[PDB]
Parts: sequence; C-alpha cells; structure tokens
Amino acid sequence: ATEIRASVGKMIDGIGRFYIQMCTELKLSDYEGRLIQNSLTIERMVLSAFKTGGPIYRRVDGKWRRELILYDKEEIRRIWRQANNGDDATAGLTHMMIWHSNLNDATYQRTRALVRTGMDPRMCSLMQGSTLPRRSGAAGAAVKGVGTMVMELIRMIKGRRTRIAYERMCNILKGKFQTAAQRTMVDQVRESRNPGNAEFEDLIFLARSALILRGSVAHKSCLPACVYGSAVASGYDFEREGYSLVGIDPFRLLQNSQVYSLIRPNENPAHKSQLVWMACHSAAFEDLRVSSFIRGTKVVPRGKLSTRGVQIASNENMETMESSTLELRSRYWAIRTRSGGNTNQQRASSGQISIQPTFSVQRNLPFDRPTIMAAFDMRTEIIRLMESARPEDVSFQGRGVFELSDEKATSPIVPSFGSYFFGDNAEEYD
Amino acid sequence: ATEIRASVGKMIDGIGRFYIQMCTELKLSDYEGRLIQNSLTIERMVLSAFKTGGPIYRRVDGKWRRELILYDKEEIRRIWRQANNGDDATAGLTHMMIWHSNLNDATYQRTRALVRTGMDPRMCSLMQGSTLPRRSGAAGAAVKGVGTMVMELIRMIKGRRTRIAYERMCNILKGKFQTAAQRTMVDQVRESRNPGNAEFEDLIFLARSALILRGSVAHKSCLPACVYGSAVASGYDFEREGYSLVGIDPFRLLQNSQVYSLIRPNENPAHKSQLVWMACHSAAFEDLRVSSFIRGTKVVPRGKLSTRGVQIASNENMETMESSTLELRSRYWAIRTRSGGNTNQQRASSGQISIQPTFSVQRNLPFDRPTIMAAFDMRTEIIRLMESARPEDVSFQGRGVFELSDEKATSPIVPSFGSYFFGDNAEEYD
Amino acid sequence: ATEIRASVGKMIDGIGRFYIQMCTELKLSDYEGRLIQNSLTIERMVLSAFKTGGPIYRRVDGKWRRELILYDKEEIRRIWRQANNGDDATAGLTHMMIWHSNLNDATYQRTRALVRTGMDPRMCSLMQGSTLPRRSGAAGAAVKGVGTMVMELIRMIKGRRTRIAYERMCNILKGKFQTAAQRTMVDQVRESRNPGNAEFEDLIFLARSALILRGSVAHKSCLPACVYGSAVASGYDFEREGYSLVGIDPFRLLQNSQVYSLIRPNENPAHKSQLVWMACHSAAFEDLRVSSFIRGTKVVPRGKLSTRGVQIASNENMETMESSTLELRSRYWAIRTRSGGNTNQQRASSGQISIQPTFSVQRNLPFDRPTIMAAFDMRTEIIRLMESARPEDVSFQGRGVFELSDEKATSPIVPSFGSYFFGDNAEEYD
Ligand SMILES: COc1ccccc1-c1noc(C)c1C(=O)N1CCN(c2cc(NC(=O)c3cccs3)c([N+](=O)[O-])cc2Cl)CC1
Ligand SMILES: COc1ccccc1-c1noc(C)c1C(=O)N1CCN(c2cc(NC(=O)c3cccs3)c([N+](=O)[O-])cc2Cl)CC1
Ligand SMILES: COc1ccccc1-c1noc(C)c1C(=O)N1CCN(c2cc(NC(=O)c3cccs3)c([N+](=O)[O-])cc2Cl)CC1
Repeated sequence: ATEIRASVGKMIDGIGRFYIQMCTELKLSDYEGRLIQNSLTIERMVLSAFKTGGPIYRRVDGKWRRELILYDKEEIRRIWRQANNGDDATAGLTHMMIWHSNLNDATYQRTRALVRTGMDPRMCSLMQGSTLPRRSGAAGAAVKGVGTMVMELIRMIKGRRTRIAYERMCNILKGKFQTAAQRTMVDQVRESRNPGNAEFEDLIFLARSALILRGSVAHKSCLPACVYGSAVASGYDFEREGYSLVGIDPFRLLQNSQVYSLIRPNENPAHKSQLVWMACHSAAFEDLRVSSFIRGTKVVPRGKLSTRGVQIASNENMETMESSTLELRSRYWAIRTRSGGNTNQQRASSGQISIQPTFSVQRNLPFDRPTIMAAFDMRTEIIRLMESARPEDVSFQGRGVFELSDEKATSPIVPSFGSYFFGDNAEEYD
Repeated sequence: ATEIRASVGKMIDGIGRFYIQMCTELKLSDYEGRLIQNSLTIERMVLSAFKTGGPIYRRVDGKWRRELILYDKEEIRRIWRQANNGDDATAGLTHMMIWHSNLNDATYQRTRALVRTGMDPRMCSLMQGSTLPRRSGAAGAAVKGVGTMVMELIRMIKGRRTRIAYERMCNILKGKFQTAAQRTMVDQVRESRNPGNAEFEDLIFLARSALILRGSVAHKSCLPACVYGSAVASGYDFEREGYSLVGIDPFRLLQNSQVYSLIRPNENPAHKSQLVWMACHSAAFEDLRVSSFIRGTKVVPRGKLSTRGVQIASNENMETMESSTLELRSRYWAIRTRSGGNTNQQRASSGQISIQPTFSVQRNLPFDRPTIMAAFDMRTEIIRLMESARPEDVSFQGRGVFELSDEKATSPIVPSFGSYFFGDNAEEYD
Repeated sequence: ATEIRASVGKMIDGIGRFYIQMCTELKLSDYEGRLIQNSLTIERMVLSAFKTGGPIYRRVDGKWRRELILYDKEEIRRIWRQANNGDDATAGLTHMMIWHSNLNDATYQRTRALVRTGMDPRMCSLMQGSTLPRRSGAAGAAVKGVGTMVMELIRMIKGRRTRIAYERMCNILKGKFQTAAQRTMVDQVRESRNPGNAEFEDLIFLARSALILRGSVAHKSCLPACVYGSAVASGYDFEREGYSLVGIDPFRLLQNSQVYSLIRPNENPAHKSQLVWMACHSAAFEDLRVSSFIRGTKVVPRGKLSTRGVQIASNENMETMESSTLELRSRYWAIRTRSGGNTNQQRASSGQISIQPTFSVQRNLPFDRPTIMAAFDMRTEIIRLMESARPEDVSFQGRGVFELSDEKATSPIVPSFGSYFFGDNAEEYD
C-alpha cells in the first residue's frame, strides 16, 4: 500500500515533469498549458514518439489560434526518459493511454467495430479499453472489459508466438470471470487446437453472460497530463506524498485543479464538463444514478448532451471557438472498484416478491413475475445462474460514498434510491 | 399529390353542400346545425338511405327539444347525388362511415364481439374499423386494423362468390403485414381449400403477432359533416384549395371550426372533447403520450373519462340536457401514418442493456433481463422475430410534430420522454 | 352475524376483565396499564400459564423502572377462568396468540426458519402465523398463510396420531387453495403412505404457486389486551354491543383508545406507530399502497423504519428509555378479507396491451411483452395458470374503503393508482 503509493506517485511525478518541460519548450502560458486540447496533443506526441506533432492552440490577440507544431521523435523520447529520472518508464505512458481510452469510452459508441467482430452493439458496457491497443501494459490488461477481451480474441480467430498471444489473452479474460463455470468455458476456448467457429460462438456466449454475471474489470482515475504537471509546478510532490488511482487522491487532485476546454457555438460547457468528468473517473459505463449522487449534479445520458468530442478537428475554423472552464469537481468521492458485483454466494435471499391481501379493496395484486416463474454442460450452468440473478439484487454491501474531508474513508454514506449512458438514441430508449 | 388533393377536396366539398342543403331542409339555425348530435343523425340518414330518420335537436324556448323526423329514402338519395354534382359519389359516403368507425373505436370496447370470434379481448388496438361493414370501400379496407380483418375472416370460416370474398380479404390482410413471414402465413390461410380450424388457429396467431410486429393500417382524419358544411358556407372552397386527410388540412380545419355537443348532468365537457378529438384524428389506439403532446392537454384513459357516448338515446329526457362547445383544437399537428412502425431491418442495435460498476458503492446493478435472456416453420420465424423486438425500440426515426403555422412541414419537433386508452378498467390496470 | 358478534364480543369482554383484574393485582396506574410493553408481559403470563412472569415497567420518580414480577401459574389460570364467567375459555387465549403472531409477522423476517425447511426466503408473504404454534386453534388455522402450512408439513416429513396430524394439516392447506388443481396436488401429498421427498418437492411447488394463485388466508384485527381492558373499564359492553374482527369495530375501537410504548434514543415514535398499526390490522404482507391510503399517512418499508422491536430486552438499560404515544388511528377503514384475490374465472380479459401508431412521430412503440409472449399433469395446469396471470389483474372488484362515520359500510371509496414491506434490505431492492 505504502509501496504501491510510492511507485504510482513516482510515475505521476514523471508525467508532471514532462508536461512542464513540454510546456516551456512550446513557450505556452499557464492557462494555455491547462487547456485540455493542448494536453491531449502533448500526450499524443509522447505516445506517437513511442517526426510527429499535432494542433497546439494559443491565445493570440483576443482570439484563439491553431498551429500544427512538429517535433523529432528522438527528441521527445529523450525528454520523456529524462523527466522520468533517466529510466525508460513505460508505466506513465500506459497511464496516458488509459486516460485516452476512458475519454474514448465516454465519447464514442463503437458499434461499427462490434458488428464486424460479430458482437451485439448493446455490449458497450463490456467494452472498456477497446480503443486501447492489443497487448498493452499490465495496467492496460487490468482495465480492459470482458467485451474488449472477447473482441480481441475473435480478431485473432479471424508464427507460434500467435499461439502464446492467444493463450495470454484467454488467461487475461479468465482472470476476469468471477464464476468457475465461465472460467471453465475459457479453458475450453484456450485448450482448442486451431481455433474457429465453436470458440467464436463460446466467446459471444461469455460476453452475453458478462452482462448479468459481470466480470472483474479494474477502474483507474486517469487525468490529463496538464493536471499532474500543474500540480508538480504548484509545489506538490507525488513521491513524498505518494499517490493512488482508486482512493481519494484523484478526486482531491481535481478539487485543487482547474482545466479548460475549447467550446463550439452550439455546445453547453456543463455538458463538456460531464464528459471529461466521466472520462476522468472511468465512469462511462457506470449507473447514471451513482455518478450523479457522487458528483452532486445530474449526469445526463449521451443523447441528451449538447456537445461533441473534446478534440477540435483541423477542418473547423478557430474564429468561432471560445474557451470555457471544465467543471471536474464532485460533491462526494468513492473508491474505484475492480469488482463486477455479486455473481456467487446465493446465500439465501431475504425479501418479498408478492403480497397477501388483508383488506377487501379493489386493486391489482402485484408480484415479481420473472422471479417467481424463473424457478420453473457449463453452458446450462451459466444459463441457470443468470436466470437466478435479478436486477434488484444488491452488490457492494456496506460500502458507500465519502465526504471530501474524509481522508481515511471512515464514515461511508450509503445512498438511497436513468441508468445507462448509451441508452438514449434514435434507435432505442433504454 | 395535387391530383389526390383535387379529388379528396371534391368529396369533402360534396359532403359540405349536402349538409348545408339538409340544414335548410330542416330549417335549423347555424348553431343547431353545428351540434354534433344533429350532424350524426343527418349522417345516419344519408348512410341508411343507401323512409328513414332519427332524433333532431332544436333549441326551443330556452330548452333543448327532441324530434324524430322522417324522410323518404328516394329524396335523400336525390339530395346526395345532386350536392355531389350529379354523380352517385360513394366516396364521401364511406368517408362518413370511417368517421363513425373512428368514433365507435374511441367510444366502445368490443370485447363481446371479440370473444364470440375466439379472439383475445386485449387486441383492441388491432380493431380499427370493426364496426365498419365487411367489404366496405377501398378507403374502408385501408383503414381496417389487422384484428378487424382476422375477425371478419373467422366469421367467414364459421355460392363460389364466397370464395372470392374470402380471397380478397386474405389479400387485404396480407398487404397490411410488413414481414414476409406473416405474409407467407396468410398465403397458407388463403390457399386452403375448404377453410377450418387450422386457418382459425393461424389467424389468431397472426393477430397476436400484430401486437409486436404491427401491420400497416391507414389513418384518416374524418370530421363530422357539420365541419365541412360550415366551411363551405363560410367561404372555403375544397376544390380550389384541395384537401388532405393525412396532412395539416384537418387540424387547420378544426382550428377554424366550432362544434357543439349535448351534455348530460354528470359529464365533464372536456372529457367529451377528448373523445371527439380522438375520434376525429383516428387516435383511439394511439399512445396517450403522443396524443397529449400533440393536443397540448393530457389525453386521459377511457376509465378516467367522466362521460358516456356522444349519441343521446330516446330513453333519456331532454329537460336535463345542456349544450357545450367541443374543444377539438391542438397545440401541434402531425402527419397521419399508414405505417405500423419498424418490424424489419434489424440493422445492428446501438444501445446499452447493463452497467459496469466503477465505484465501490451499495446498490442494485440494473440489467435488461428480457433482452439479455431473449438470445437464449414460418411460425417459429415469427416467434423469433417478436422475441427479438423490445418495447424500447424506436420507430419513425427523424419524424416529429409541427407548429400549426408550419404549412409545408419544414421544422419537425421531436418529443422527449400511461400509453393505453383502454388500459384502465375494473379487471385490469394497464 | 348477530350470533357471531355475540360470542366474539363475549371473548373480548373476557380479555378485558382479565386485564383490568391483572392491572389492579399489580397496582398499575391507568397510563402504566396502557403501555404496550406491560400489556405484552401480562399477555405472555396468561399464555405461558397455559410460576411465571416477565418485565413490568413502572413510572417511578420521573424515571422508567423495570421489575420482573412472578406469579403462580395456578393463580393466573384461576384469574383467567373467572374473568371469563367461570368457563375455561380457550378462544380469547388464541386471540392473544394471533395478536402476537401479527406483531411477529410485522417485526421479524423469518428467513433462517425458511432455509432450514428448504423454502425460499422470499416467501414471507405466505408466512402469516409461522411463529404461531402448530395445531393452534381453529382461528389460528384460519389465520395461517399457505407458507406456514407448507413449513409445518415439511417439519413433519423431516404413533399413528402423527398420521392424523399430518392429514388435518393437509386438509387445512387444501381448504386455503382456490383452484382445483392446487387442491388436487394436496390430495396427492395427503394420500401418500410414508411421506418423503416427492411430497416436500410438491409442497415447495404449491408454496411458489401461492405467490400468484394466492390462497384464502383469514385476517383478523387483534389488539393488545390493554385496548380491550381500557374499553371495558371506560364503560363499553362488548356483549351488549357485540364485536367484530373483520368489520369496522376494531378501527373504531382504536379511534377511542390511546396506547403507549417505551422508546429508545435512536427510534422514531412514528415508525414504532406504523409497526404496531400494521400488527393490529394483520397487514404485514399487505400492499404498502393500500395500507397508506387507509391510514392516511405513508406506510414505509421495514428497511426505512428507524425502530426495533416493541419488547425491551433485559440487557438494555432503563435510564435512557422515554415513553411515547402510539398513533394507531386511520383516515379510512376497510373490511378485512379471507380471500386471496382472483385465481379462477378467466372470464375474457377486457384491456389493451399494445398501441397502433396514428401519427408519424419518433418514439418507442410500447407493448406488454410478458403477456403477449405468454400465449407462446396438475403441475403443468398450475404452470399454465400462473403463466396466464398478470400483476396488472384487478381483484376485489367493486369493493373499497370507508369513512369512519360510515357504520354500515354504505358508500365504498375505490382508490386510484412501493408495495412490499420486506422488499428493502442489504441484499435486495424490491
Ligand atoms: C495539505 O496541503 C498541502 C498538501 C501538500 C502539498 C501542498 C499543500 C498546500 N500548500 O498550500 C495549500 C494551500 C495546500 C493545500 O491546502 N492543498 C490542498 C490539497 N492539495 C492536493 C492534495 C492531494 N491529495 C490529498 O490531499 C490526499 C490524498 C490522499 C489523502 S489526502 C493531491 N493529490 O494527491 O493529487 C493533490 C493536491 Cl494539489 C494540495 C494543496
Ligand atoms: C388563408 O385564409 C383563407 C384561406 C382560404 C379561404 C378563406 C380564408 C380566410 N378568409 O378570411 C379569413 C379570415 C381566412 C382565414 O384566415 N382562414 C383560416 C384558415 N381557414 C381554413 C384553412 C384550411 N386549410 C389550410 O389553411 C391549409 C391546408 C394545407 C395547408 S394550409 C382549411 N382546410 O383545409 O380544411 C379550412 C379552413 Cl376554414 C380558412 C379561413
Ligand atoms: C356511541 O357512543 C358510545 C357507544 C357505546 C358505549 C359508549 C359510548 C359513549 N359514551 O360516551 C361517549 C362519549 C361515547 C362515544 O361516543 N364513544 C365512541 C365510540 N366508542 C366505541 C365504539 C366501538 N364500536 C362502534 O362504535 C361500532 C362498531 C360497529 C359499528 S359502530 C367500539 N368497539 O366496538 O370496540 C369501542 C368503542 Cl370505545 C364508544 C364511546
């Protein structure tokens, strides 16, 4: 924990130094350095470098001006190595990849990718880290949803180091499943000599099962590089303080940070704020109800957002662009979880699914139809298992949100009770 | 379009002239002529004539008085032929039948008819035009719901011109189904030599399928004859202007019209207004949500209506009757559709049916159970097809309501979001 | 009716006299006598006596003091016999047992008992009178839920008077089922020579079926002894007036009564009030919606109650205890029913389960999926029967609540429309 916080704090400290360095190299003002569009281009450069460049936006003469700078990849690689105390440091690089993955997950529906791989486009909640490269870092493997893994494996199915790459990914997915039955099916997909349709079929089944018997996907709050750089510069020492991705740290960092974004004429700056907030806390596929309660303001579905992507294309013109503050703070904080919720146990039930009339009064007599009717080889075990589950079943018992003043997470608030971010479009009202 | 508007405008112009003529024949005042109960009796007469009569209500000495007039059928037939520029004109006659059908559909549940034919009384949404005679006009065929057709065909199943009548009706129903599978079943019902139980069974199946894979039923705004007559008299030329049943025209006509109704002591005049508004725009089986949004005031379920039928029986006494204005205007207008919504395509999905927990917080983890579990000869194709459909699936993409000032339907309003008119009674709370 | 009211009034009159007698024997003040915790201990004594005692709470020196008195069982038995005009009187004894049963049903979830017997812990609505002894009184048999009966029978399955005890209980349960099919299964469980697993399996099936095809369980408003005693003393004659358990009487009795309860520091006195109100009208497993409408204030789920049990354990200290008035009155009253609602008939349907689009507008097209899809040896009859039922189906047609001024129940109020009391806990959100 102390040791984990040590190295995590070491990599964020490295990202910070690099960004500051890069900001002076481009002679950007502090405000300009803290424009989300500038941070992404700088993030893109160091990721691409492992000549290159992209749009860098300057406040010039009361107007926003675009410029596509170019840097030698050898020079960037040097600047990254040296901001990270000599070492090559692939850790912070993958941390900035996961940040981009989270923003992608929050911005774009990847249905076109899903249908090509033979997957149902309603599996987006399984798709964390799908834009993240195949065989990324260990942290990248940790963060990838069940569907991402399944998608990657079918791309394979569609040179004996190909076999080990296949096996590694089978094992990654297996480690994500919380039931032995699902785990046993992955062994059957892995054990296959010369994989094909039966494996494809199996993986589609597993993906669908992961909608109810959800897998263990890690969630890591990853912030634009400018946030870390701004913190280092302002006097914060991530090596002395340590740092965490799943605890209070990132919430408390955003609470002391101010990030900006370029805003188009049609766009609501609050809606841009929601998007980058979601991305920051890897919350694209969270229940909107909890996202709201945590933030303090309503987290609206994608379809009701009066905004488009964070990045401003080379096509559109700068003379209409204004720049707004991003609202990334929260009312409460909550630990980020690796868990997919309850899947196992089935230790009794404890509840009520029908009523017994006491009074002679006209009314309907409510009962939980799917639950009552429900009770009337590894494939059928899974079927029976998800047939047993109910949307009403509670996970994370005893756990709750925390006040920002609660450093040590001592007094959990359990919240009382629109769930899907991608539920509202021209085809479906979910 | 111009040609369609020409003839439609010609038949409404004919109905108009006839009503004016009839109003002078009975020496009725303009107000009296625009009493819905008077219009229906005049409508009844010309329909029955193809001696006869019915109750005609006059404002006499500060009180409402009833009188059952009588006209020779030869004289009425002459008056109809001559108001329609010589010609026999069966078009306007069937237009006044469809108006009566729409009012019937809005007023009376026809469960007793449904059970005799072996049909489920919950199929009322399939029952448009069930009170309309068998083998009416082409417009009558167009307006009949899937269930009406099925009901008519079973009545048959329960003299070789009987065979062609059977075949015509099979083809009418077939032309209504939007899926080839349903269409293929109708061919199997039609092809049958000496039809019986298997056909009955097939038709019950098709009817049930039309609740999810809905058929193409035409909808035509048809107004009481007084509305058209009042318009002709006031200076409107339906031949010069043309006229439409599915566009803006009828909405804009009601906007410039004022209709009255006799009201009983218990009845709410607003609730009478809702009923005749629904009837007018053939909306008895529309979603209450859209009916409301269009009208601007809430369209309440049948069970919550403090009113009975428009027609006042010969039994009840006139001394308690008062007369109220009918409120038939709307906030918005919308094109009337022939479509039954989406049934085909299945081009991907694009949505979200489960959540992936990001935060360690106590809550249930919502998922779309029926949809996820769903994925686990022409009869089974249909079963699989309606098993694939979901209540959340969106039809009429891109289409919306219009401001009354928007003649050419240029700026569609897409509405944001109690659905069943016949959902609330002593047996069921739908 | 007059004869039934005669004897019922006779037993409540007996309970009343006994309580008054007991109150003087303990030299308690009227206020002290009307403390719910005192009444229960006195109720416990006469039930246990058929030496003994329990905690009796006195208001001493501005503080609440506890004392565990002791009485000879021979003396209590004498006091009960003599307050009941000589006779042994087992009737009032079982009436005080049913009162305790109702409070138990309202206070404690009995999942631990359910799981041992192999039953689903979600069957609590079937569990009326489970804490009531096996083979209680006839009134006790009447009041026991389907699940209680099933639980009792499995305890058996897990000395030929054992056979008759088995058969009596099979017949009790049978008399509760409203469908012949369920009744026929009980005959098959009863007819079994040397019962075992097949019977266990059968009874679990029947219990589950009783969640939809609900059985006839009697409900009797039974009040703490202090309420009856207080009434006798104040001048009310239950033999001259008669008395009822299912009519207006108990509501009207509570309306003229004032009961108290000891309250802990954390507890909301209103929430204590809800609990004892529910217990009093045997309403633990009623729909919360009707319980509310009747009472006039919201009847909250168990999980949202800031209270624990009525009885104060010997462990906890008296110096923190305060005493509050219990709010047991109601806005309306309603007859208590023996019925389990509709299970039979299936006389047509009359309703609407889908919509037919009239307007070309973007929206989803709602349909009742489970109902439409539903239509696609005694075990299968039951399956088909509960598959036919719907949560939306209305029972007790024409019946409603009454104003407290409406003695003869002349003007029924039919109510317009959270249902489960035990639906909210750390495992489930129902
Ligand atoms: C205690 O104050 C300081 C503390 C340190 C440095 C400067 C100050 C300081 N010097 O002047 C003022 C004024 C200051 C000040 O009050 N703050 C507010 C908090 N700030 C902040 C806090 C955190 N994390 C956590 O606090 C925790 C994480 C886990 C349990 S607590 C992170 N992060 O981990 O990323 C970033 C930032 Cl920027 C630092 C600046
Ligand atoms: C433009 O005005 C006139 C226009 C014509 C005649 C008189 C006037 C007129 N002369 O004086 C005043 C004052 C007038 C006036 O303003 N109105 C309001 C609209 N009225 C009306 C409009 C329609 N249809 C449509 O407008 C459309 C349908 C499709 C696109 S537009 C229908 N219908 O088709 O059944 C019935 C009626 Cl009654 C006619 C009278
Ligand atoms: C009519 O008044 C009296 C009537 C009798 C005795 C005294 C009074 C009386 N003497 O002075 C005042 C003042 C009085 C008074 O107004 N009440 C209110 C009602 N009280 C009461 C009413 C009932 N039942 C029913 O009323 C019905 C049950 C069914 C249809 S009506 C029950 N119960 O059956 O358990 C308990 C009680 Cl305590 C009795 C006292």
